[PDB]
Amino acid sequence: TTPLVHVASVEKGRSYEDFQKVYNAIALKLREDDEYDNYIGYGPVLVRLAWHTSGTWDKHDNTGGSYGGTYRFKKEFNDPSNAGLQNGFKFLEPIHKEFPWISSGDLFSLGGVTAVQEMQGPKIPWRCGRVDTPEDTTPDNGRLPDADKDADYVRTFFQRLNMNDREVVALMGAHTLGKTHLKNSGYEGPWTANNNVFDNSFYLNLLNEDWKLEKNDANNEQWDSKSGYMMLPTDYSLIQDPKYLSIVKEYANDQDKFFKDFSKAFEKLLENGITFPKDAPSPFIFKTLEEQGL
Ligand code: HEM
Ligand SMILES: [K+]
Repeated sequence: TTPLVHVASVEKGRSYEDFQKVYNAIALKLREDDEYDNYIGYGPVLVRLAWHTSGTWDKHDNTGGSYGGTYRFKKEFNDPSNAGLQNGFKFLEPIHKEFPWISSGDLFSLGGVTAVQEMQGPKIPWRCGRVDTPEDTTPDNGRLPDADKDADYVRTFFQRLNMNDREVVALMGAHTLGKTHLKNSGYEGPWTANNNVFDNSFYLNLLNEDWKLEKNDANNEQWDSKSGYMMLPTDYSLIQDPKYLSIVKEYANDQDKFFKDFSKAFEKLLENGITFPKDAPSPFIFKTLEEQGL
């Protein structure tokens, strides 16, 4: 099967203003629906949705990826690895209803960008142009990562997404948001206390907390700290591996570096598999509600 080329196609007549309006709608709803998940808000689940819809990509044949917006199809929607993401999708429904012109891929990815920025994270340049593809293009389940593995697994896994050591450690920093839910993944607990604030706390906790390898109620091992935080075996592997450890220490000691590196890696993640024409508009950098005085 010749590997497909997915060329970005700007939604007819749309420009920055249009997308800023969608961003604002998402941001306003994030502010409004703050009760979700014990007052954590929808920010974290939206970031996870953006990552999962993009993370199915395979550099070898360009299958999966954010372009097609295939999460809308049952096969992907029902992927066990996506348990819980239905919440993010339900949140996006009113947004898509108001702006029916935006593609699913653009909406899923924009939701992640909006959530990160609204949660005081770095600005993440974003490009429009993803086009909805048929149900038959939906990637099979099993392309997202397992959490009960080690550094070797993580390193190998991310090579399929064309991510190097630095990009992997930076991307994992997204765990500074939200928490694991036993019912969804078989893991329970937050990585950080301020889990709706995008900062480098994930790295600081990993390095400074006293972790104990314990078993949760789902009979799965996870690292727990007296402070009430947790780390998946894959998160902990970042301090077990010498190469990953140096980068963890770097981000734990440089907030700005983490922000810049995460911004680049997250945009790359959300753009994998997409060919942007030379005449395509430059990446958009949306203003937060706060910057707009809204
Ligand atoms: C080896 C890689 C990774 C593994 C094994 C992993 C695993 C997990 C697991 C098991 C959960 C809990 C889901 C639940 O129970 O609701 C989770 C949540 C989450 N992950 Fe990851 N993750 C990985 C990489 C990433 C990356 C690259 C990002 C994004 C840049 C990310 C963002 C999130 C966010 C924001 C949540 C919180 C969701 C919520 O609170 O609802 N993860 N991850
Ligand atoms: K945090």
